[PDB]
Amino acid sequence: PHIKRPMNAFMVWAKDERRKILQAFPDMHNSNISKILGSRWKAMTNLEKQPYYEEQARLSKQHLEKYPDY
Repeated sequence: PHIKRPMNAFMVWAKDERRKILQAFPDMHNSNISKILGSRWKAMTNLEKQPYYEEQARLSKQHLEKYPDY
């Protein structure tokens, strides 16, 4: 949850978008929702990535803040 994984506003917005979609497609597993998210992402507006953007730097800030004696 608070690790420097290769995520981003997309995997950040898509993690809820896939969760928000999986609800609608509880069978659409990763191998499929993946094209959904990445297709829901490009289907966004770029300027609408304001929140999913800072939400990345935050979860990234919550990770390092967690490891002091780095």
